[PDB]
Amino acid sequence: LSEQAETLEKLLHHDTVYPPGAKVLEAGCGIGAQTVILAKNNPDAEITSIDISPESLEKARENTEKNGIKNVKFLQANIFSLPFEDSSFDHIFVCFVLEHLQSPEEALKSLKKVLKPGGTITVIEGDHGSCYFHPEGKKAIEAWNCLIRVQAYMKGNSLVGRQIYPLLQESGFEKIRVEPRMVYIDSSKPELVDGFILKTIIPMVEGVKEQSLKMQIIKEEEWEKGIEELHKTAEHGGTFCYTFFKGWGTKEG
Amino acid sequence: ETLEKLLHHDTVYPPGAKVLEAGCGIGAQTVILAKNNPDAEITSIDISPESLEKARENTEKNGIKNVKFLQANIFSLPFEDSSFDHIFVCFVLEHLQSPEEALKSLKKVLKPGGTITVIEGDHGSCYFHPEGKKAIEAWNCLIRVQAYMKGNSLVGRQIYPLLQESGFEKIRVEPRMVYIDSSKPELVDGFILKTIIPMVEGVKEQSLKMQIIKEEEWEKGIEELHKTAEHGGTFCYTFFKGWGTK
Repeated sequence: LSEQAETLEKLLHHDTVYPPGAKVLEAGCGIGAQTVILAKNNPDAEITSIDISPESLEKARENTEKNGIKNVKFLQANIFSLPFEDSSFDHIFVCFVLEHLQSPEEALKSLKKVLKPGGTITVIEGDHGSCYFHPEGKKAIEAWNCLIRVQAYMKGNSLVGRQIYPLLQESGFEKIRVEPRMVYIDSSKPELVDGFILKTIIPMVEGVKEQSLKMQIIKEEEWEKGIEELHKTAEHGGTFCYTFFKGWGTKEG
Repeated sequence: ETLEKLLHHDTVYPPGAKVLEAGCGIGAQTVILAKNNPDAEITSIDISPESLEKARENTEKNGIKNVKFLQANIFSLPFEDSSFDHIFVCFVLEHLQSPEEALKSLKKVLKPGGTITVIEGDHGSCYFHPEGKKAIEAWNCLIRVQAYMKGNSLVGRQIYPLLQESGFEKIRVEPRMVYIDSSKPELVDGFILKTIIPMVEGVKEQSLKMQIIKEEEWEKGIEELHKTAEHGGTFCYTFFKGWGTK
């Protein structure tokens, strides 16, 4: 999972560099894939990483420890009711968090509380609705859509990326800017073909096979055909596209 | 504007370059190409004399002096082989059932070491917020109708393999995305309101005749498309730009 994070490093996180001595809050560190990258790009920042899962935090700590990181503090917490004092952070970093929520706006308003006036929030989310490829295998398309359907069933929204601007806008932030960060692949980019299609996309779809089979939204046969068709996009003649959205907002004072 | 700059800002050839614009149509891109390259010798072709007449009026209206409009067929060009320094293709492959062969044909009149530039949209890259089910259905009618007419509105994503199969070298393809939110009123109006919606409405008659959608559904879909251009709405469409060298 961490290797997949580095595959998109230059594209998504390279420009996320805060000034020296900045107190930053990572809204959802999970297993620490983003924690390691954020910390390495910001050795002079004081990072506080939170997650609702105790298990995950333990793994995140293991990850930062193995990577020699010394500027990160871990804490279990509910994003909707932070234990932190108001206006106690210089910046907030949100990456792949809103996709798992039902009330994203509320989470952003909650985070805004612990951010100081003049501080910024950075949001990075994917948008599964931006995924298209060639050849356009219909089974491959059906398999992919299972990921969207399962996430929705689990009360999340894999299509959140496209609405980060209005989410930030309704959250009360100012000087908002959102821009897409696209992953475009063809056979002349073997590193992305293997790193993104074969080691990120396909494994991610496979991750919901049994759940999809149980929800009975697809058959074991077409599912297998769908995986085979996805593989074709990583071969001669194939192309693949996926877009992420990155937004910035500033707390008004 | 931003679309003009997004797609054409980097297409600037050396002074005096002999450039062939494959299918100029009504001259919409001809004007941009000519203004960006005042010293180029532009030859703009199209299969239709009527389109060429409208293109001429367009360039004259803009005081352009370096464009010659010629009636020609991509599959049987009149030009000597290896006579152009560069070839420019924009929104042409989407209407061809055999784009690969069209590129091979064009390669013939291109000089060794010359380049071809291709720009095509990809209707399959289009998504928006709110995600109206009817808006999506109406948008898919555009894709379905063009496919029935033996074109391919999803050709953009294929520029790389098309250029590769046609024998070009030093190939490069990059996306040129149109991302819109309420903080970009110029794109909301110019792209969503004046480009997207009119294009969809352009296939209403054929869609109803093909019975792929009902009048009721259609009217509601147009209404939902308008929601993407209102407060809280966002819109995304991607174009693909490729370059190849003979």
